[PDB]
Amino acid sequence: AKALIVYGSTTGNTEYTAETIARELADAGYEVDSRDAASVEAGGLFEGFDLVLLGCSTWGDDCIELQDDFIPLFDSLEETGAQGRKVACFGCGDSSYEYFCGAVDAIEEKLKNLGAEIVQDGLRIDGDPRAARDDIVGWAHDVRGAI
Ligand SMILES: Cc1cc2nc3c(=O)[nH]c(=O)nc-3n(C[C@H](O)[C@H](O)[C@H](O)COP(=O)(O)O)c2cc1C
Repeated sequence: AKALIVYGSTTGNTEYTAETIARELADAGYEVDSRDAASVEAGGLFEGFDLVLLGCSTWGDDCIELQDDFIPLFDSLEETGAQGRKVACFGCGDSSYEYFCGAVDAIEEKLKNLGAEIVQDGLRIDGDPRAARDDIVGWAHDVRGAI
């Protein structure tokens, strides 16, 4: 089984979360392809993958905005091949702001409208992800056993 993980991370929290996810999947037998949103092209990006995990941090504060590297991919999500694709989302945020991990809802909602199958509720991490390594591994385990 092939799984693709694309993450948008500026201070490295969502990136750390992605690597933690990759390990879990990799150990469970998956062939994981983890890429930084900054280095990918939307066009047919999900082609050939059995599972796609999208991670992205939230910004803007006074409004909901996605991590800059992920925006291009988001704006072109209709060209990724999400139709019937088994996907799940995650991201890091800070409850101190008004819209906690809003980036995760935005991606989930658009993936849903594009015909993707969200196999698990998004992983929403508050603060340092390392302090939540247990929730991350479990979430990865959960999505993995629900495809
Ligand atoms: C200007 C600014 C705005 C932010 N807005 C939000 C927000 O709306 N919602 C949220 O959950 N976190 C918000 N955060 C917190 C970040 O999402 C948090 O620092 C996160 O760990 C960043 O992840 P990064 O390393 O993965 O990409 C904001 C941080 C800054 C500096």
